[PDB]
Order: sequence, then structure tokens, then C-alpha cells
Amino acid sequence: DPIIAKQLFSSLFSGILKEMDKFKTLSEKNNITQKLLQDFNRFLNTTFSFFPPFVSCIQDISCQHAALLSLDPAAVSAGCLASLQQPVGIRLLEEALLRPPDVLRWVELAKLYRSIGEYDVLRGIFTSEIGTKQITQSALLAEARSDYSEAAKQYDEALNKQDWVDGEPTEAEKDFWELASLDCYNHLAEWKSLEYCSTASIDSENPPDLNKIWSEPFYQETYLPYMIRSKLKLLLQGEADQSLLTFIDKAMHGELQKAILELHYSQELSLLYLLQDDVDRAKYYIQNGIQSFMQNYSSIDVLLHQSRLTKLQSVQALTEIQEFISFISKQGNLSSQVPLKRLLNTWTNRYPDAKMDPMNIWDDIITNRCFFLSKIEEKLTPDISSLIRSCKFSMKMKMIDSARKQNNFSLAMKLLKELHKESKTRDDWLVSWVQSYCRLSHCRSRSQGCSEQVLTVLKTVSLLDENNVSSYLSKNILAFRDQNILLGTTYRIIANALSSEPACLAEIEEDKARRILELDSEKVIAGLYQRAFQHLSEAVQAAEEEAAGVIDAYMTLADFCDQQLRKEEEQAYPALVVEKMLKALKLNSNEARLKFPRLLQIIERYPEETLSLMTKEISSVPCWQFISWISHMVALLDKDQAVAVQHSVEEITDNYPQAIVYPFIISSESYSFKDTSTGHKNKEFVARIKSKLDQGGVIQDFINALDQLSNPELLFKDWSNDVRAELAKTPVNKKNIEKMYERMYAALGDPKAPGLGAFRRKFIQTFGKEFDKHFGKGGSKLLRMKLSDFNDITNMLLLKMNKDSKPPGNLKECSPWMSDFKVEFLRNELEIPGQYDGRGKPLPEYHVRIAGFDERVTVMASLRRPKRIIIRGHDEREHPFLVKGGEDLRQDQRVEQLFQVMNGILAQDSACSQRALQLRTYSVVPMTSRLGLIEWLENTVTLKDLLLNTMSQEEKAAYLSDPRAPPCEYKDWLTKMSGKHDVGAYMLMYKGANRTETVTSFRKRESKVPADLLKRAFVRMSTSPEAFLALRSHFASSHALICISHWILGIGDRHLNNFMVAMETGGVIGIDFGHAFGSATQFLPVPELMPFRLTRQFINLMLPMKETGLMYSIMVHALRAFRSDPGLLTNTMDVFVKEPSFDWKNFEQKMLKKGGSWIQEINVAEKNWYPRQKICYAKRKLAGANPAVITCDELLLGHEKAPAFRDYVAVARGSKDHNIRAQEPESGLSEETQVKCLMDQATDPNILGRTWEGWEPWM
Repeated sequence: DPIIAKQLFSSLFSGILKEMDKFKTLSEKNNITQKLLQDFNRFLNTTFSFFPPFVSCIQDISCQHAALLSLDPAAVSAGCLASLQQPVGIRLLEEALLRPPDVLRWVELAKLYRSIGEYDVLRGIFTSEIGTKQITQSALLAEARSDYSEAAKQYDEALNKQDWVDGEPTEAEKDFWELASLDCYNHLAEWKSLEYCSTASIDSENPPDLNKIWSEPFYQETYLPYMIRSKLKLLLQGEADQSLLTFIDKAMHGELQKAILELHYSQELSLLYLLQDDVDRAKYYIQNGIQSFMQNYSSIDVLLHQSRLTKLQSVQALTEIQEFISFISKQGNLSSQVPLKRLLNTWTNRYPDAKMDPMNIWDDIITNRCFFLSKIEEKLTPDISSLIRSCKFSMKMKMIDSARKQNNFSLAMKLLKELHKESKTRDDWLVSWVQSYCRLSHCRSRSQGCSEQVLTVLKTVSLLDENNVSSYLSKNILAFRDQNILLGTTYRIIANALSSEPACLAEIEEDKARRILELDSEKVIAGLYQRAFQHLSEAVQAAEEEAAGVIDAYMTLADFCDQQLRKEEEQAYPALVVEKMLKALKLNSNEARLKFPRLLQIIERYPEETLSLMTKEISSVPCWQFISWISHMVALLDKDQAVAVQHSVEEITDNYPQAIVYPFIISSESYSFKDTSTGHKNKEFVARIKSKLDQGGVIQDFINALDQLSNPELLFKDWSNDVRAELAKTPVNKKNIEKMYERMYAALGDPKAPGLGAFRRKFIQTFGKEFDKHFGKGGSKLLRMKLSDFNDITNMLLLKMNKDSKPPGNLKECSPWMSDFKVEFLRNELEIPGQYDGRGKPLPEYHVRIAGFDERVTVMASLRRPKRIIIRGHDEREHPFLVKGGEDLRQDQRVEQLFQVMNGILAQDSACSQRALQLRTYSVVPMTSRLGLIEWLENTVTLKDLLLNTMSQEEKAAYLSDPRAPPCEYKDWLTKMSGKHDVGAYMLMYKGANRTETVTSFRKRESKVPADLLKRAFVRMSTSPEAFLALRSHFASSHALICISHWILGIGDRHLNNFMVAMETGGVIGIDFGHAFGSATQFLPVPELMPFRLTRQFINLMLPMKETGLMYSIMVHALRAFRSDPGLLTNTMDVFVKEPSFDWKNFEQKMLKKGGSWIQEINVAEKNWYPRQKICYAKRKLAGANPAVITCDELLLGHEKAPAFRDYVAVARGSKDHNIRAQEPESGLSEETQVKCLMDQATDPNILGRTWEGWEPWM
């Protein structure tokens, strides 16, 4: 076995070199390591058969020793690029670039990263702080998008330049320009500019190639593959030009020129000898190629994917060569065309996969097949001259349809202009031609600015409305649906283009303005919207004669009319949206399942008609597609338009009586119906479902038993604050105190009031048996007290009720209903919650039932002190859940539902699905008010505990027990800067230290922690350099995703225990959304001014690069996908304004008096003032806003009339000398500039030097 030989040799070598360091003192071992370094250089420079577990064998033992690290940047790259072992060479060069710029290694590392895609990391490489020119970054930007015709232009316009008055463009960068221009000419089909550029650098005046490539082994590893590839791919058609066969013949006389060919090529050789009309040598060469594929593919390592994919992507060309050899040899399949038709019918169904195979593979297979067909047309001499062209046309058009999807517009355009001379012969060819043209133009003009984006979609007008209907569009129906849905999008593009910069773009033309006018500054928009509406309506008037082919024709017209209505907000369109969306929701479609609050808002905003239209369409829909919006519908089951919701709530309550149970109790806690004729039907309907649910009370005892184990002090503080915020301000509210005292009367009253309604605790039977000598005075005077002045009498008893308590109950006998749960009868086993996640038929038989609880309940040491229970399933498996005492967990549910909408909109965007970006969520149920459950996560650990267990024993001891530690140094700095030990020092410190004091102390506090903690934690558990590059990249991508997604809905308090890392995949999980919109910079005493957490460890993980290559392009991609359609998240955000939670009402009174924002009307509560303001703030920062403008706006709304307020606005705005966020406009920003100033605000020592001490900004 080769692989265990590689692992045994690489273990034994390292073992001997690590054991020799006892004796053999320091003057001899230096010479030993120098000789070993020269031997390894000799191996890498003289090898010619790049065997993978030998090439990647010496680079694993060299990159671990400090003496062999300076090995050979020019041979390492050329070996790893050819043996496909690139994650070992990347780690070798990145360990060399640690420990004048090192432009050689900085160019070879870029050449290793460029070969496997990975254009994200190539932004933190090519800067001007390593002496590289600025023609490299501008040319890599045109290759990060598939635009290999401007980069191949401005590489040629940078090679032959002699001015260079900044320095000198060194020879390593010129080798990089030559290699990258070679690949950019390779990615197209220019087979003259790859031939001349490859045979015009070794000799002059028509080079012979005959021995010039075989000397000086740098001109052989680079200039030979492109020479033979360009010459062969030009040989496979056209004229003779006999100059490669003679080179092969005079090369094969040697030995090292004979075992370098036919070991690395074999396939170009087989094609070259098939070109010479002999099949016998090609048989030997293709058998050699098959054996070479097998011996190479069985040798590259196990956990090294995409090398296996790029090696497996050649088997179709190999076996098509073998099938042509086997077809042409026999005689029974060369007389009759019956085995020919089976070949032409099996060729047109064996394409490679579109969107997943690069265009060199498609070019290989298509040119091979046309060469084979041209040979078979002569060898099969006994209408047959048409059935091959009808195969070649439909083989090239699929290649075009895959070149369009990968943004190869410059490659697809020449294929269109070559497939045009013989397209007008028949009739069903032209429609596919013009539709490929029109889809190419619509895909191409998504990036141009204006006035040329108008011009290309104006050019694809005159051919879409050609004759084209000579019994074809009337007869066929797909060719009639597709031209209508294309001609709708053309006019939509024009009329949306002339509506941002209206006047000038209709003026910068000479005849195209008249051509647009034949289809004043408002007729040319309204008459084009009408022409869009006609061609989008025909696409469903003529497509109801037949899924996934009518869902697009529905949802196109639905989204166009919905955006037109949202533009009218600032005919029968609100009627036309609802039925065309519900007909596509009836068929299975996830893109219409998330557009439900748009319907439930258009019904509320347009109720004069279309409210009867929702009834007949919601009547016949399978009622498992609303289990996402059950909490969205049970809040509409209090107010008007409850019809067309009532039927679906009744159906779900009938046939799924476990999904809608728990969202019904929270809405039944507070309804307060009206007094009309409909207001009585609403009460009888809610009373019918209240009688129908709970099936005899198996749910209510579960909810009560999970209520009766929490600490009573939390509900005690709830009662105390609810009476203090209702009596001690003004006694005008009638019956409210005597109504809110009933819960205090029921629970924690006389010790039998819980004993008669529920089960007696083992802890309340000690608590209420002691708190009755203090409850006698309550039963005397506090029943009708109405004094409203004294609260110290409550203060002394709440301070005395925290001494003789024990919040551990120490077993599950503290709530003796689950310890004696003991199911024995079919009493509707109650199906452990948090299931029915969204879509599909739920299949409720596979769902886990509750069959008991454990005796070990534990307590988490947070503020509100939640508990954790271990509930056992019926199949004997534990489930950990987290019960919370008395907080309304509906904001957590709403933001996790928002995360579900977020990673539903991520998977539709094409650029993010290739990176596989998904937010990882978890389940939360608000059972009743002041009671919920949270799914505890297994196999994870907190980020702070990972960083606190990665250190050494001398590190944590001198980090926690040191007077100069960054914990104590920040406290001493705050004492010195202000004068006081408590809070208020944060107020006076803004009026204390200036800018150039905070930074100079922050670097001293920051450079006292170790700098390699995430790298140590990721190298302790990776076991391979091919896996380190996977784990660290996955960690960085997941953290970039949650950093950009915790800002749109503005989440604060991102401290060091809100991040969970999975110890089996290396990915970050964000939790604990207590502050969800801007409420850490608005209601906290000392504010927070950063948008997310990007501290020193997250940027020190990515050395020798920094956080501008990988943690930048992920944020650009995710935020561009969010700002693709901005309507979805703001439409989901209206459940806050429909049924507002208590957390948006306990501070609404605080903003009512001690706050700001008097520009808007404050007389209306929770319909226009609070949640409409949070929605308009998120809509502003989703339409493009400065991240320092939103912070000072939220700081003006909540922190005005402060002592240090202008200091707050001065800190969080910029400085115009260090910060890019001060040199930008306040609004109307762009995407990359917005994320640039966004990442500028996060890492700022003028911000991070002055924050709250528990956020820990130094680590």
C-alpha cells in the first residue's frame, strides 16, 4: 500500500529527527539539516513522475521543522499544482511567510490559491504594502467574476510597458502575469492567441520547438501543456499544419522525453494518432490512459475532495474515445444506420452537469464528438446527412445554455454568432435561438449601470417581435408561454431603468429615445408598464392548459403586481395578486410559502373588496402549509377579517391537534372582543375551539406542572413591578390592581390554593408554610390597600425572601407530577414539542412521544436562572430542554422565524448556494405567557470556554490572578480617568481621555493576552493540513454570516457566551436574542456602538493574511442577497405591530416620557409609534445607510439630555483622518462601501477602547 507507506515514512522520519536532538550538538545538526534541505530540493527538482504520496510526503515532514521551512518557492508550487496536493503546499508557503517584502512567496501562494477557485482570499494578498503593482488586483477582480476578456486585455497591456516609475516589476510578478494570461486565454476558445503566446517566448523567427522546450526546466512545466493543447484543439478541425506530429516523433527517440509524454498525456496522443487514420496505436494509448487514471485516482487522499472531482471529470472523454474505437472497429455497426441511430440517441442524453462543470470539459466533449461524427460520416459510406447536424445543433445549444448560467457571456456570444448561418432553415430552431439570445441579454444587463443597460435590452426587441408565428407559436404552447414571459421582462427592465435617473437617459441618444417612445416623462413609463402587464398576463391566460413550469408564470405576474402596488403606495391588482399566489401555493412551491404576510397585509389594507376572494381560495389548500404562520394567524383571530383564516384554523385544529395548541393559549390570555354582529361570531368560534382543544386536560396539567418548578422570586418580582407600575404612579385605572392580584391569590396565597388546582410542591409546602405570618397583614390590609406610596415594606420582604431559599430542589421530586408521570393508558400521549418544522405533510406517527422525565434537573447560573430537564422519549433516548421562569419568549420565536426566512432567501441566491451559506437555528416554544421551552444543543461548547481551555496552565493563572491583567487594568484605567469606582466613570471618561490616549492604552491592554488561541484550538483537532484549511474556512464563513445577519435586525450584546461552536464540524452558533432591535444602544446605561463582534482573535486567526479577504466577500455576498428583495423581512416583522409582546411594552412607557422622537405622532401606541419606527429603521439600513448614522439616531432617541452626549456622537461618527466612515455620505451608499465602513466601525480603538467591561473587547 502506498498511503500507509507514506504515513509510516513521514512518522519515522519525524520520530528520528525529534529523537536525535539529545546528542549531536548544534554545529553538526545545522549541517545535517542543510544537507537534508539540499536533498529535498534535489528530489523536487529532478522528479518527473509526480507521484502524489511522495510529492505530498516530503512537504509534510519539511513544514514541521524550522530548518527546512525555507525550502523552494518555485518548485513547491510547480509540484503541488501538477500532483493536485495543493493544501500541503499552501500550508508550507503560509508557514514560510510567517517568522523588504517577500514577493516571491506572496506570488506563489497566490498562484496556489488561484488554481482551485478561491478568489475570496485573493484580496488580502494583492495590496500595495508588499510592493506589488495595482494592475494585479484590478485584473483579479475581472476574474473573480467570470469575465476573462478584460483581465486577458489588461495583462497584455501590463506586460509590454517600460515606464514603471514607482520601482520595478520584478520577474516573479512577470511570471505570474504570463501564467495568468495563459489561463485567461485558455478559458475561452481563442486557439491562435494561446498558440502564439506559448510559442513566442523561447526562440525567435519561427521557433522549431524540437529541443528548445526540453532544456531549462521552467519552460517545460508551463509552456508545454498550452502548446500541445492549442495545437491539438486547432488540429481537431480546419487545415493540416503538420508541426506537432514531427515534434512528437523527434521527441520519442529519447527516454526522459518518452516517459514524460504518454504518462501525463496519453489522450492528446490517442487523438493525434486517430487523426492520422490508424486505430492501432490509439488503442494502446487509450488503454494506457485508462490505467493511468485508475492508478492516479486510487492514490489521492481520502479527505481531499475536488481533486477527486477534477480527476473524475475526465472519464467521459476517456470512455467516449474508447467507445468510438470499439464502434469503428466492428463491421456489423458500419453497414446499416440502425446502430448509428442508437449512438445519436445515447449521445444527446449523456451531457455533463450544467452549473457544475467548467467549460473546458464541455469544449473537450463537444469537439471530440464532432470530430467523431466527421470521421463516421466518411467511414459509414454505405437522409443521413441531416441526422448528424440535428445532433450537433442540439449539442451546441445545451453548451450555450450552460455557459449562460456560469456568467460566461463572452464565451457564449461567439457560440451564438456561429450558430446563426443555418438556424433560419427550419422553423423550430429560430425560437430556441432568439430565446437563448434574450435570456443571455437579460442575464448580461444585471451589472451595467444605466443607458447601456437600456440599450442592450432595446436591441433584443426587434427580433422578439419578428414574424415567428407561421403555425408555430399558435400550435405549440411552451413556445407561446416563454416568449410572453421574456417580453414581459424586457419591458420591465426598460421601464425600471427609466425611473431612477429619468430625464437624462432618455436624452443621451439620437433615435433610441424615439424607439422607446414608440413602445411626456410619464407616458413613457405608464405605457410601458401596461405593455409589461399584457405580456405577463398572457403567460397565464395561455398556460392554464397544464409542476414547476406554471409556478414561474404565476409568481412572475404576482411579484410584478406586488412591487407595482408597493410603488403606488409611496385596476384589479390586489385581486390579481391573491389568487395567482394561492394557486401556486396549492401546487408545492416554497417561494410562495414565505410570501404569506404580504397577503395578510394586503387584506387588512384593501378590505373594501378581495376579502371574499380569500375565502374561496383558502378553502381548498392542504392545511400543513400554514404551520409556520400559526402564531401569525392566532393573533388575527381577535380582530376583523378573521374569515378566510377561520376555516384553516378549524381544519388544523381538527386533524393536527398538537401544532396549534401552544400558540392558542398565549392569544387566549388576552382577546377583549368587540360588540358587533361579527364580534359575537368571533366569541362563539373561539369558544368552540377552546372546548375542542386540550382533549380533557392533558395539556393544561403539563403546562401547569412545568410552571410549578421555577423559582417563585421571579414571579414575585413580576407581581411587585406590575403593582408598582400601576398603583404608585396615578390611581385612575379601575379594577386593574384587584384583577392582577388574582394570580398572587392563586399561586403563593394560602398554601392550599395551589394544592386544590394543581399538585403540591415539596418546596412550596415549605415556602407557604413559612410565608403566612407575613401574609396575614396582606390578607388584612393589602386586599384593599390603595395607599400607593410605600414600597420599602415590599422591599424588606423581597430582600428577606432570598436567604432561607434553596433554588436547587436537588431532585425531580420538587414537582411531583413528572416523577409520577407513569403513562399507562391511551390518554393522548403528548408529543414532545418543537416539531412540525414548516413544510411537507408532517407524518405524525414518527414524532417522538413523551414517556417520562429524569430525576436530575439542573440549574443554569444566569440572571433569570433557567432550568434544564432531561425528558426521555418512547424509544429510550434523552432530550435536553431548557425551561425559563417568567419571561415572554415570543421575541425569540419571532427572530428564529426571521432566521428561517433568512436562510430561505440565502438558498435561492446562486452565489451563496455555491458557498453553502445557511444559518443554523434551534427550537423555542412559548407555551403560555411567562413559560417557554428552548431546545438544548448537544455536542457544542461556548466560545469563551474553547478559548479558556486552549491556553496553558501558566496562561490562565496569570490572566485571572494578576494585577496587571486586562481585567484589572481596565478597572484601574477607568478609576484614573474619572475618579469614581462605580458606573458613571463611563460617563465621565467620554469627557476625560482624548482620542490618542484610549488607543495607546488599548494596545497595552490588548497585547497582554496570547495571540494564537483559535489557531491552537483548530490545530489540536484537525490531524491534517488538508483539514486545517477546511475547519478554519468553515469557522470564518459561519462567523461572517452571523455577523452580517445580526445587524439587519439589530442585535446587541454579542459578548463571549452568546457564541456556541460545534465540536464536530467547527461552526459558530449564535443564541440569546434578548436585545433584538436597537435596544442596547437605546436603553442600557452605558451604550454599545459596534455593529458586531470582530475582535483580535478573529483577525489573528487568518494570518499571514488579515480580515479583508475571506470575512469580506462572504459579507458582501450575504448582504447583497438580503438587499436583493428587501420586502420579505419587513413583511415578516409586522407580527410585532399586530400582537405586541410585553418586552415591547414595558419600555414603551419609558420612551413615552423619558426618551425622544417627537417628530412622529405619539398619541397612537403600537400601530404607528414604536414598531413602525423599528421597521422603518431596519428598512433604512436595508435600503443602504451609514452604520454611524443609525447609531447616532438611536443614540439621539434614547440618550438625549445626557451629560456626555455630544461625546457619544463624536466617538461613533468617525474622525476624517483615520476612519473611512466619516468620509462617506450619510445615506444612499453602495454595497461594498457600506460593508467597508461597517467593518471599519467594528474594529476601532476609539470605540473598543471605551466599552462595557463585561463585553471583553480585548480578547
